[PDB]
Amino acid sequence: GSHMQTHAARMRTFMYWPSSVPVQPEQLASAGFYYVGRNDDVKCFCCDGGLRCWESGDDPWVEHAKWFPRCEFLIRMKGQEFVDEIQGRYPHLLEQLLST
Ligand SMILES: C[C@@H]1CN(CC(=O)N2CC(C)(C)c3ncc(Cc4ccc(F)cc4)cc32)[C@@H](CN2CCOC[C@H]2C)C[NH2+]1
Ligand SMILES: [Zn+2]
Repeated sequence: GSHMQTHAARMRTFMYWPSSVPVQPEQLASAGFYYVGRNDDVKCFCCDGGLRCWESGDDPWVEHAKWFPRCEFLIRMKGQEFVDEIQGRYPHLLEQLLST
C-alpha cells in the first residue's frame, strides 16, 4: 500500500485494538502490520497481506513469513534465510546458526 510506512503510524492504528486479543500492537507494528479497525484484522503496509484470528503465542514475523513469503518488507527486515526456514527449506541452516 501507500500508507502506514512508519512504525509510529502503524502503532497509531491500534488505538481501538481489542484488549482481549492475545497478540499486542508493538509485536504487530514491528512486523509491518497495522489495524484495519474491525475485530483482530491486520494488514501488512507493504504486501497488503491480511491476517486475523490471532492466538496466544503467535509470532507476527513467523505468521508474515508463513503466509506472505515474497513480502519485500519482510525480506528486508528478516532476510531471505529466515523466510526460507519458515517455508521448510534448510540447506543453509548451519551458516544461519553460526552467523548469529
Ligand atoms: C495469525 C493467524 C493467521 N491465520 C491465517 C489468516 O488469517 N489468513 C490466511 C490467508 C493469508 C490465506 C488469509 N486470507 C484472508 C484472511 C482474511 C482477512 C484478514 C485480515 C484482513 F484485514 C482482511 C481479510 C485471512 C487469512 C489464521 C487462520 N486463518 C483464519 C482465516 O481463514 C483462513 C485461516 C487459514 C489464524 N491466525
Ligand atoms: Zn508484508
